[PDB]
This record gives sequence, C-alpha cells and structure tokens, in this order.
Amino acid sequence: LKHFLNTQDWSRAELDALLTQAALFKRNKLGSELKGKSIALVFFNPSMRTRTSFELGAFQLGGHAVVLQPGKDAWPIEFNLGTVMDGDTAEHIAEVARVLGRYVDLIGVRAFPKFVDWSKDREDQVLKSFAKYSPVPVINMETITHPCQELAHALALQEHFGTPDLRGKKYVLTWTYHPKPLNTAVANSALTIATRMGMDVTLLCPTPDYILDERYMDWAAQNVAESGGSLQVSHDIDSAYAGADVVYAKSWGALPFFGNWEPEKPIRDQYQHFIVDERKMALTNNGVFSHCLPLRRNVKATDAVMDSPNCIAIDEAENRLHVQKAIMAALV
Amino acid sequence: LKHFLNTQDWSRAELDALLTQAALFKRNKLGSELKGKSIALVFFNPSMRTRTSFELGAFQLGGHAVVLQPGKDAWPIEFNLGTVMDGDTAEHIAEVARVLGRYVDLIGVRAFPKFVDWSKDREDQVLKSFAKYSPVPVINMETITHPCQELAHALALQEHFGTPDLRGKKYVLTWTYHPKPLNTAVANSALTIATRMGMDVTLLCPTPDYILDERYMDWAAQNVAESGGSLQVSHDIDSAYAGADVVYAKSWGALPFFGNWEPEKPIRDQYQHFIVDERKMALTNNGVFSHCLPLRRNVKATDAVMDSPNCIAIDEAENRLHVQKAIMAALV
Amino acid sequence: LKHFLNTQDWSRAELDALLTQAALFKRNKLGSELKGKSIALVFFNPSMRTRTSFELGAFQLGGHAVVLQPGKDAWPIEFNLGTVMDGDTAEHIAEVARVLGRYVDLIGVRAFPKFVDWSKDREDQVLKSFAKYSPVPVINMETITHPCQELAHALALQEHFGTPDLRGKKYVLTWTYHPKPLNTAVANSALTIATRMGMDVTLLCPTPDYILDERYMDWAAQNVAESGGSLQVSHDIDSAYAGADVVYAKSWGALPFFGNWEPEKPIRDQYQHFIVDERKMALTNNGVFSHCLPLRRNVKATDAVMDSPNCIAIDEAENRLHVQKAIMAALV
Ligand SMILES: CCC[C@H](NC(=O)CCC(=O)O)C(=O)O
Ligand SMILES: CCC[C@H](NC(=O)CCC(=O)O)C(=O)O
Ligand SMILES: CCC[C@H](NC(=O)CCC(=O)O)C(=O)O
Repeated sequence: LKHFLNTQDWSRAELDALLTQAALFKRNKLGSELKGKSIALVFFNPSMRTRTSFELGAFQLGGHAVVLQPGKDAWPIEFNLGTVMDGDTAEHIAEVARVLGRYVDLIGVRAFPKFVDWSKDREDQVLKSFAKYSPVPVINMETITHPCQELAHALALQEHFGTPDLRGKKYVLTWTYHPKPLNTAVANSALTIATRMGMDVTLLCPTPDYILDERYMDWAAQNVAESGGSLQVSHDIDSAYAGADVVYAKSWGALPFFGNWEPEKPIRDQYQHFIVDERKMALTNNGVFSHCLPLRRNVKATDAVMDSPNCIAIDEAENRLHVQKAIMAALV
Repeated sequence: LKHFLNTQDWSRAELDALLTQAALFKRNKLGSELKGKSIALVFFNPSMRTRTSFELGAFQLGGHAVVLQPGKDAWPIEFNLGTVMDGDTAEHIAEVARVLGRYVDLIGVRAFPKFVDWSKDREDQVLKSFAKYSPVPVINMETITHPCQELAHALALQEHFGTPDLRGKKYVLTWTYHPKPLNTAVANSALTIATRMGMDVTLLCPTPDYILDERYMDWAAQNVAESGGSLQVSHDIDSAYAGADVVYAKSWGALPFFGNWEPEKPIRDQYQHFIVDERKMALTNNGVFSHCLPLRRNVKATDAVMDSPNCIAIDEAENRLHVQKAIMAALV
Repeated sequence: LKHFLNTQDWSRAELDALLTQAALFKRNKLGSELKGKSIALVFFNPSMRTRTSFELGAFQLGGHAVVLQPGKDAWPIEFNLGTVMDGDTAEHIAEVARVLGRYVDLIGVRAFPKFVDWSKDREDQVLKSFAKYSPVPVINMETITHPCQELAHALALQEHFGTPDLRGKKYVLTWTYHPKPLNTAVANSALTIATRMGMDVTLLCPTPDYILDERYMDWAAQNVAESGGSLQVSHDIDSAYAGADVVYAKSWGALPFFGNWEPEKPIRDQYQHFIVDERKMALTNNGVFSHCLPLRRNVKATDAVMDSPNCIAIDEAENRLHVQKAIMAALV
C-alpha cells in the first residue's frame, strides 16, 4: 500500500508526476477523481491552510472530507503498544485506524511533537501508527516533516522561474526569530525538497545548536549527490543571502534543548536580527521570499518584505490546494 | 468589488431585488448559483442559526462552506497594522484574507465587539479588514451590525402583511432585559432596516443612556427622510406599544458604560419589567412579535408571548437561509 | 410523525426491514434517498464513530449533515419548561427544535446523562424534548439508550452467523472494568436488542448493584416472552461464558450510586478481573466478542482478545454507517 508520509519515500519521477498533475488541477479545478469518496482529516493541532485546502480539495473532486480533532470532538487516542489504558486516552490507534478504514478512502493526519523529548518526537509515532494500522493510504498533514508544504513550495518556485528544472538556483533556508521554540518540521521538509530539486542549499541559522536533526542533514546529502546540487551550513547572515534566488524562512527550537527550553529563551532572544527585512533581501539576486505561514509580522519578516512583490508566500499557500488534490488522486 | 457589509451601503432597488430573489429561493430551494463554488465562514463568536443556514445555503446551491474558528481550530489572527507580532496572534489578516481569497469564492465573518472600549469596537475593524484585503466578496455575519438578520426580518414582515410595502406600519424596536450587557448590533440593524422600509419607528428603551450610537440614529434619520417613515425615541412602555403593528425586542448594554459595566448592572436590573409579556402585546394593534434569537424565555419575552401565534420569530429565523442564498448568488 | 428513539418503539417487521435495507446499502453505498436533504447532528458529548458515520452516511445518499455542539460552537440550550433563563443557557429547546426544523429534514441528538441524579437522567429529557418540539424526525445518537448501536451490533451478528435468525444463540452481556463510572446506555441497548432477537441472554455483572434499570430489565422480559429467548442475571464469570456464542462487554456505573460515586470507586476497583481475556473467551463455544468502542485496551479487554479473529468490533463499527443510512432513508 502506497502512502504519502514523506517525499523522500517517493522517486523523482513520481514526485515530478505529482507536481505536473498539480499544475493540471490548477488549470481545471473541478473533477471526479474522488467522486463518492471521502477522507478523514485528523488534526491533533491547530490549522487554517491545511484544513481548508484539503476540505475544499475533496469537495472539488467529488468527495467529502470529515474533520476530526481528538480530545475536542472525537475521543482521545492511545498510541503506545501493550500499555494499560486507565489514563486519559479512551481508545487505541489500532482500533481507530481500522474503524476509519471502514468509513473513508483516505486518512490525513497532523500531529506536532510534544516538545518534551526529541528522542521520542523524532520517532514520528502518530504518523507511523496510522500508516501501520490503516487499510487505506495515509497522508502526512505535518508531524516532524511537512511533505504537502514541500510540493506546494516546489511548484510555486517552478512557476516563478518558469521552469521545472531548479538546478543552479541559490537556495537559502534561513532560521528566523519567534518568542517561542517551534517544530522543525517545515525546516526539515524545506532542506529535503530544496536539495531533492538539485539547488545550491545553504542552511543559515544562529548557532550550531540550531542545525537540523542528522536524519534530514543526511537525506539532504543523499539528495545533493543524486540531484546535482550542494549543501552548506552557515552562521553568517550577509554571506548566505549573497546572490540567493530563493529565501525560505522558518523558526524552530534548538533540538539539543528539547524538554529544557528555559536556557534556550535567552539564546534565541539574542538573534532577533535574523528577521527577514529589506536589507537582507537586497543582498539577494532579486531573490524570491516565502514562508509556510502562519507568519508573525515584524518578527519573522518585516511588513515591507511581506508586502514585497518578491514575496510568493500567498502563491505557495494556494498551491497547497492543487498539490494535495494530486496526492489524493494518486493514492486512491 | 461589491460586498455585503451593511444594507445601508446598498440602494433600495438592490435591496428589493435581494428580498425578491430570497422569496424565489424559498419557493425553489435547490439551485446551481454556487456550483463548484465555496465560502469560508469565519466565526470569532458562537452561532447556531447563522452557521447552519449558511452551511446549508451553500450546499443547496451546489457549493460548499468551510467553517473556521480562529483560536479554536484555525490560528489566531492579528488585525492591527505595523504591530510587532510576539503576542497571541499567529498571523495577520493581510495574509489570512489573501490566502482564503485563493481558496474560496466568498468569505463570511462574525466578530462581536470586545466590550472594553466602544470607541474601538465601533470602528468595525475585523469586517473592514476582511473587506480591504480579500480579493473576493465579504459578508457580514454580525459584528456591530447584523445585515443578514435585517433582510430575514424584513422578508418575514412582508410575508406576514402580504405586501412588500411596509410604509405606514407602526414599528416598535424595544430594548429588553438580560442579566448581562449585550452587543447593540441587532438593535442597530433593526433601526436601520425598519426606517429603510419606511415604517413609523419608535426606539423604546429604559433611559437615554440606552439610546443607540449616533451613526445609526443618523442612518435612521436619513432613511426616514427618503423612505417616508418616522423616527422617535421613547422611555414610556405603554405609549410605545400603543397600536404597534410590529414589536422587535433586543437587549444590549448602554454604550456610555462600555469598559465599565459594574455600575451598569444595577441600572439594567431595575428595568426587568421591559420583558415582553401578554399585557404589552395586548396594547398593540394585534401586532406581531419577533426576536433575532437566541432568546432567553421569561427574561426577554414570556413563554406565552413566545408560544403566541403572533410570534413570527421562527419564520424570521427560517428566512435567514433564503435571504442569505440571495446575497451569495448576487455577490458571485 | 415517526422517529427513531428506541428499537423498542418499532415493530419486529420494521426492525427487520431496517436491517435488510442496511444490508442492501452495504452492497450499494451510493444513493439518492437524501438528495438535496440535510440532517442536523447535535452533539452534547464527544464522538468519533457516530459523528463520522452519520456525516458520511448523509453525503453518500446525496444529502449534507450539519454538525452542532451546544456550548462550543452553537449556543447552550435550556430544556426545563417555565424556568427563568438568566443562567448559562441562552435559548430554549422549544425554539431550537423549531428553528432546526425549518432548516433540516432530520435531527440526530447525542446527550449523555449528567450523572448527578439517575432519577432525572432516566427521564431522557433531551431526546424527548427534541422529539416533542421538532417538526421533523428525530434520531437518538445515544442518550440513555443507543439504538443505532443496537442495529449495527445485530447486523454484525447476523452476518457472522450467516443468518438473520439468532434464536438459540447463547448471548452474554458482561459488565467490564473502567477507572470511572460510565453511562449504562449501551448496556441497556444490548439487553434490549439481544432479547428482541430471541437469544439466550445472560447479564453478567459484579454485584446486584450493577443490575440495569428496571425499565430495561422489563423490556427484556417482554422481548423474551415474544421473541422466544430467555433472560438471566449472573455474578459468576465462568458459568456465564460457558458455551456462549456471543460476548458483548461494556462498563458502567452502579445506578444506586448515582450522584455519590466516591463509595463506588472502591467497589468497581475490586472487580478488575472482569476484563475480557483469552481465558474467558476460551470457555465460550468459539464465541464472538465485540464492544461498541471506544475501548480501552488491557482494561476492558486484553490486547490478545482485541487482536483475536473472533473480535468483530470493527465490523460492528462499520455497520453503524449502513444501519444509520437505513434509518434516515426510512424516516424521510
Ligand atoms: C459508545 C460509548 C460512549 C460512552 N463511552 C465513554 O464515555 C467512554 C470514554 C472513556 O473511556 O474515557 C458511553 O459509555 O456511553
Ligand atoms: C505550518 C507551520 C505550523 C507550526 N507553526 C506554529 O506552531 C506557529 C504558531 C504561532 O506562531 O503561534 C510549525 O511551526 O510547525
Ligand atoms: C443574534 C444575537 C447574537 C448575540 N447574542 C448574545 O450574545 C446572547 C447570548 C446569551 O444570552 O448568552 C448578540 O446579542 O449580538
């Protein structure tokens, strides 16, 4: 059974076919690939874009999406095996995934790490649990990676540059400020897709502490070798932006500080200058800027940068709808 | 771009055409005016009628409605310009409105005032923000005015009296009791539509403190002059009800006490007799009674008054569905 | 007007016709029995299966379901008559049921007892209130009985045994452990449907304190007399399981302790051995096991029992979808 957990699990040809079908769906939005079909959208965390695009995406293809939020409307779910369920969780994922499997044709799931222990969050328990027990394809709506975002980001870049071949472009994935430590998911996905597309990637971040988990640094290396791009870590702002064609910002908490954020606050707090402003975008080769959203103005990027015609954040967000309809159509 | 923020922004002919299309949709509920289309229903406050009628309204016209609740399922939204977003709001309306604009064909929004400062609530920031940044038509689902309610109220009166011309009817908008201070929105809308229809309007309320914001008292005066009706403020119960053809109740907090309700409790508390009962309805010319709902029995109106065949509250509520489908059809 | 509050209110022929239409819908899932129609699903408590199956059920028949949660998105509802509404409830069921009646074609409602007073919970106020004031058919989505579960349970048994005639089978409804006292609804429904089908029913429970309300024990007696089955209460585990063909587990709080659970904790706590494990299922005549779900593993039933091929819990859950589409089709 084929799922959509990570773009890394898919071949370049399949990914390419997906992006092309996404471009096609963008030209003809209404269809019947999901006629009479349905998808269960399971959200363990907030969402505006993902929830809306999937729900409309299912409607436009003749299907229906059922939105569930364990702990809110649906019963809380247990993922650990062989445990005694006398706590807060009412039912086990082994039952939930099989029950949903009898109702829907697809299951999407969103579950952010708990932030208490990266050693456990990095295992991707929820996503893997759904894929293991569900008899129908599973779609990652963001856990420790954000594959749907990757394709919406990629398509937006190919549209911008007028070509599917992004090789040669100087790509800069820069960490940015936020009063609190966030999930690395989007950052991990960005590095994965930028290198998979064969671009010259520079992971700009404050200190070595903010470097992404090895799993993704290695995925990137393997992608560079195969795609013909390059990987580079940097702690110097100006040099990174130098001649960049694309700038993707995202804030996240230093992995080494998981479960012990108190001593991390003072550190991230001394790097508020990482905010993307006009000066930094000026050093780029008339580069394009984007962010996965939700974005906090004058914190992650300035008003001017967001209002800039070089900001393709809205196009990328729109592409979530088209790229996701392509994933669903391919999974059924 | 045409929106539906207030009936005041629309001409009498357009309003008339809307009410007529609403009457038509009521005869033939299923259609295709919204086939393959969608609407984002953004709720910052509770709702039963508005949420249900819009969702069914979209379904019956071939479209789909996506229901969002910032702070609950979707991310919290910032509306102030040029502020530093390091607080509770995760993204700005400038992005949210443009993102939704790429997904849906219509955006409805409901946002009650904060009740801390009428000087700020009266600006209608949320509604104006959506209309300013959205590339698609915006619909007021109640903020400081409740335009959809107005048309559902109007149509229900025209049906009741068997004619679209309400001129000459004695209309009484009476304030009523409630343990807490409420939004003036419905009251402001009632005054606006009753005078716009050319009726003889009497705003009955406890003390001059409970008179509506000048903006609406002036809208009413302009409407009277043009529609051929009349406006009158009153603090005397029996005289107001005298020969009235229509009685519309609604409770609200005295504007002068916004942000300082403590000294208002004792005042509203000494006017519980404003409740609409059989005696007051007896003084009317066999008048009809209604309320926007949700209505608290034996507080705003008595059980007998609600069970009375003169209570057209349920018809008015039903009309929300028909009048709204007419607004959506006209906006797309 | 015909509703679906309890299977007890329906004749055997009607119930049979329902189960058969459910079997038919299972073979042909898409239809038009609810084309252009809609149903309001009112949830006062959590739900995953009921909410999902009804929503998909309505979609598959050409209709649309609007999901409401009073106190969350919709306004809180008052059910007591002639009370003064100055509390937390914003509107009365007399209005809510009539308003919904103008919007939808069907109303489903889920409302668990408050657990403070069984004398009041047993009256089934919410369900009866909806059925009394609504101009459209009402469907019990679980209050003090769970009729939709009953039919999904029944159909699953008829499929398992390859026949609609379950007479002769040894049916065991056993109470099981849970750290907290739960609703008796499912237990009451199980006893009602098992005896209505004419099986040899044994209500196995810890102490006489855990025997179900007389209303249901009497319904069972009347059903036994008519269906040709038998009823029996037991406090002995091994004897009950002896040669059973079906084992249905469910945990619930002792009725006599309603509103005073403190002294009940220690009692239920000394009966954790009621958990359904391999040993007990071994004493059965190769019996089938099921539960309504959500089920807490290694508390109500062990992992082995749930993973056992004799566990038909997932089939029963799937049947909720088919049996409910049959109820809606019959009510419209
Ligand atoms: C279908 C059963 C619904 C509900 N179940 C619960 O309340 C169990 C919840 C828990 O275990 O936390 C009940 O017992 O009536
Ligand atoms: C698409 C990004 C989702 C999420 N974002 C947040 O949690 C930011 C929320 C905030 O700024 O309050 C994240 O960082 O993974
Ligand atoms: C259609 C009216 C919506 C809202 N009503 C309330 O907030 C009343 C709620 C309550 O009585 O608790 C208002 O007054 O504007």
